[PDB]
Amino acid sequence: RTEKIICRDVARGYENVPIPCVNGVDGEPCPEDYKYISENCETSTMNIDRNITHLQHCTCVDDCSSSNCLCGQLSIRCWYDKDGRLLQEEPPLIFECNQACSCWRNCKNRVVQSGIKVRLQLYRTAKMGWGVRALQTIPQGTFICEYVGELISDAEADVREDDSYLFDLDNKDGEVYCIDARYYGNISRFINHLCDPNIIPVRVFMLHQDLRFPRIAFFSSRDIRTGEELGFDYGDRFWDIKSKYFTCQCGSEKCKHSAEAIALEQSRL
Amino acid sequence: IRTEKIICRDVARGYENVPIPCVNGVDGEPCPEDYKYISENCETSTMNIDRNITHLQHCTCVDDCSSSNCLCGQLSIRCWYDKDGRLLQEFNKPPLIFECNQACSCWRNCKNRVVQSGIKVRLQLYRTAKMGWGVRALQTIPQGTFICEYVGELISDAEADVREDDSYLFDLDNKDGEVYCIDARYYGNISRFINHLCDPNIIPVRVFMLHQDLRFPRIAFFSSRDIRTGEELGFDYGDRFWDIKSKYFTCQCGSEKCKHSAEAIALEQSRL
Ligand SMILES: CCCC[C@H](NC(=O)c1[nH]c2c(c1C)C(=O)CC(C)(C)C2)C(=O)Nc1ccccc1
Ligand SMILES: CCCC[C@H](NC(=O)c1[nH]c2c(c1C)C(=O)CC(C)(C)C2)C(=O)Nc1ccccc1
Ligand SMILES: Nc1ncnc2c1ncn2[C@@H]1O[C@H](C[C@@H](N)CC[C@H](N)C(=O)O)[C@@H](O)[C@H]1O
Ligand SMILES: Nc1ncnc2c1ncn2[C@@H]1O[C@H](C[C@@H](N)CC[C@H](N)C(=O)O)[C@@H](O)[C@H]1O
Ligand SMILES: [Cl-]
Ligand SMILES: [Zn+2]
Ligand SMILES: [Zn+2]
Ligand SMILES: [Zn+2]
Ligand SMILES: [Zn+2]
Ligand SMILES: [Zn+2]
Ligand SMILES: [Zn+2]
Ligand SMILES: [Zn+2]
Ligand SMILES: [Zn+2]
Repeated sequence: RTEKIICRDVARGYENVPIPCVNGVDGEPCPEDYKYISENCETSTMNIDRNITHLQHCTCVDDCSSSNCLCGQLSIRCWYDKDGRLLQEEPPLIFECNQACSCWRNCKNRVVQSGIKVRLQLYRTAKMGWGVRALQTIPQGTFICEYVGELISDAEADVREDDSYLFDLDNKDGEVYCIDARYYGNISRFINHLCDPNIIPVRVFMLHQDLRFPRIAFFSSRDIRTGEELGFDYGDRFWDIKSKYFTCQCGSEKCKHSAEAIALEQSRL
Repeated sequence: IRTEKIICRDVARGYENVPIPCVNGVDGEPCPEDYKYISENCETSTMNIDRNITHLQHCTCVDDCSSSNCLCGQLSIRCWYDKDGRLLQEFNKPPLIFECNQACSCWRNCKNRVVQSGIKVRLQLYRTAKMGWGVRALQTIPQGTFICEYVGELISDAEADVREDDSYLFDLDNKDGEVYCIDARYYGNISRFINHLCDPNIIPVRVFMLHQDLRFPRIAFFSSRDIRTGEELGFDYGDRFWDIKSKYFTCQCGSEKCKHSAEAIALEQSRL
């Protein structure tokens, strides 16, 4: 079977680079049951707090590479190196520089807000439907893409029927919100769960600091080779609900969510 | 004899598509720093802008949106872009632009994306002889070319009334309901330095892009004629401004048909 290119760019030119779609597995057409958006949307009143005087911000006159940058000090247990790659030492939290900072738009603390830089491809997997893979080598710590979708309350997320694209922001101070990528989403909605994952989600603040709405940035957790499928750990909560409908097909020797692994965890408990 | 110094390589700190340098060959005034440069409008208290994606009118085009079937063009009061991104000649020199948005089926590089694609001409902030800072062209700018947006702090009409300095206050002129302003005094972009000319060469146009909350048009400047390198950019601030301000200073634009100079004022006062 010939792997045919079925969309030159599922993002319709909204990302820094195209994201083409191919299918060398079956006859499934390019997915169109959703609306591709490159930034989060709302379908009810969220009214994100963008008040420029609510932004914590730095006074740096350099490129924000010094530990004196307030925005880097606000970042929790993570930092960017000279090449824009994320290092880590309570989940991490990135405060990037913003429009209130004295610094320039190309300072060293602007990785996620500068967008996709790696070449990605939407492709048909053997067993998991559509997936996303790298078309280049990707060093550990590189920004990949943002989890983009429809902002909704936890109460709204609880009542939605198709929860296969629901990302819980897990707010700890205030009410809990979610990103639902079912009806509106970007390339991240197609990233599958892997028990041997190679990317990690990290909460980030950029042009607003409304604590209801951290934005979700995926970074590679190791060097990724050309052609490798991207995947992250969806988490135990996801599988505790979805394993009633399907079990994990990642096929890894490390797999923790197969029928066999679930049965073995139930006997271990 | 004073020669020209470059005193800032980019007043926008890299936030625009191109740098906007500041020069002064007239006096010792330093690079203006009594404001915060922002490349897009801000709020200091919420305006509750309607950003619900389902409220957007949007098109179904999969070409470049150059056909008469594009709903977004049909909304626009076809004004109006040509294949080069310029306003048409017979464009009404009021106009309203509905650009394509994130709900449209077209690509981000369609023909109805001019203002949202940002500054493309080369501009310079420079010290004028008699009007403080001004903005001039560093290149030929054909008629109808997008120049820049009037960017600042979105405020209510009531808030605009209580503010001390109104020299950077732009009224959005909502003929319908609630009235809002863009105040570029504390937060603004390069447009806050564009002076009044009685022979203007740019015009403001109301535009909608990522939202269609009709209370909050964004203000886009387009050239109204071919502009040559070195010409100062200017629009007609309007009589409402001058009816108030002419008691405190008169127009220094130097036009042969200046309407707001001491000479013109003296003529109008004697006619009455
Ligand atoms: C589909 C997206 C991934 C599945 C989805 N995952 C998450 O929501 C999620 N939230 C967080 C993480 C993760 C993986 C983190 O790693 C850390 C954090 C601070 C960023 C918070 C999830 O559980 N859906 C879910 C839950 C219940 C029912 C149905 C679907
Ligand atoms: C300083 C910014 C330009 C001066 C300022 N101009 C405007 O507000 C303004 N509003 C509109 C226009 C203009 C020129 C239009 O051409 C058409 C429109 C639909 C875009 C609406 C204005 O009068 N300030 C003012 C008035 C009185 C006191 C203090 C300040
Ligand atoms: N490890 C996995 N094992 C089995 N199915 C998976 C796995 N990871 C993701 N999926 C499938 O993909 C859905 C999650 C989606 N966000 C991922 C994109 C999805 N593959 C698609 O074609 O749209 C899940 O509900 C599953 O149907
Ligand atoms: N035609 C003009 N004649 C005299 N003063 C002007 C004229 N146009 C603009 N100004 C001055 O500039 C102010 C408007 C500002 N938005 C323009 C930038 C201003 N020149 C500055 O240096 O900051 C007015 O309140 C005047 O002080
Ligand atoms: Cl320059
Ligand atoms: Zn800094
Ligand atoms: Zn910075
Ligand atoms: Zn900063
Ligand atoms: Zn697995
Ligand atoms: Zn169209
Ligand atoms: Zn459109
Ligand atoms: Zn379009
Ligand atoms: Zn004049």
